[PDB]
Amino acid sequence: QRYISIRNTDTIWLPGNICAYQFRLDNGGNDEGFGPLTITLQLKDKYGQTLVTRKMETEAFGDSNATRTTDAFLETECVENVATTEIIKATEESNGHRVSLPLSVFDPQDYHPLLITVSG
Amino acid sequence: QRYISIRNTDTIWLPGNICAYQFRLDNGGNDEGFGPLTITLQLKDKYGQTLVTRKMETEAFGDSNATRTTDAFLETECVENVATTEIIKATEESNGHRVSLPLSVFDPQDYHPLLITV
Ligand SMILES: [Cl-]
Ligand code: NA
Repeated sequence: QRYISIRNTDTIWLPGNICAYQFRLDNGGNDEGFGPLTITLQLKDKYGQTLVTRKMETEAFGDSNATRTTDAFLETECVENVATTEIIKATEESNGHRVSLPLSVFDPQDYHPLLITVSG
Repeated sequence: QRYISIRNTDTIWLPGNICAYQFRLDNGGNDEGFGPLTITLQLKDKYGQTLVTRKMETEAFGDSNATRTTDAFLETECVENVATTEIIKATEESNGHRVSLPLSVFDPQDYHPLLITV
């Protein structure tokens, strides 16, 4: 139906040994938007073993052009060698109502990208 | 000055063992665009050692609201152990001249992201 590209854009080290993984969600400029989302992710090590399962909440976005993206944060104890995350469930707050969101909507970054630096 | 965010968005395996590294460039929504760019990249292993040095060319962009971003591809013999790339030079085709582009303009993705599956 609708489109959400999703990728991890940063990792923030917080007090209390918490790591906050920042995800940017983007509707690609299709300005058919989304209500508040609830996303459940399995955090996995490099071997593919499940570490923890956590939920992530997003604001409503995408019904306009300068609201095409929104940022969400996933919190867990930073003591985990997290390498990948798998979206296993998603919920949309629309109409003040609980509605299930099809996982096919997501366009995840399922590839290790080249890191880019700039010379001095 | 001007702004270009840049990140690697996919790797495409081609016949003849060629790899196409896809880059997304974004001028952040400014009304000042860029002529065709020629970008020189050091492809490096994970240890930071330079493997090969290659050039990447882009279309002109940032000059209309539907060209705020552009996608470029770097084709090379799909070279084993590339982990990172470093921008060491950039040249802009502007007004009949090849002009040097200050590297400070670039806002690179200098971060290893979590992989996401569904
Ligand atoms: Cl044209
Ligand atoms: Na440690």
